[PDB]
Amino acid sequence: GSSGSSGAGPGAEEEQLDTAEIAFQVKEQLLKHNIGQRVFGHYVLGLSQGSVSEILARPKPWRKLTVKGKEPFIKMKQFLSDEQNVLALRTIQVRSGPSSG
Repeated sequence: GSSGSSGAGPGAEEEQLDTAEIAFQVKEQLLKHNIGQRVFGHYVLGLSQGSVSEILARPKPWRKLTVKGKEPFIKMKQFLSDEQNVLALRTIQVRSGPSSG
């Protein structure tokens, strides 16, 4: 691999997103700071634990998913557009319950 990229132009489209890559990269970033899928799916996604866990297990084709299928993946790929998103999630993994008073 290794090629390059040169083409500036930020934008606010919905586009096609590699769901298996988002799924992968999320698991990586959670592991990067040892975070759990529930807190990620509860905050970032707004789904149940069991819901995002399926999406992380079985990241069906972007073309297969509905808007209500793409909803999490949009939020996830946006999360992965900036590392501060995971850094802020580390706090929540403390504040998931009584990590002391």
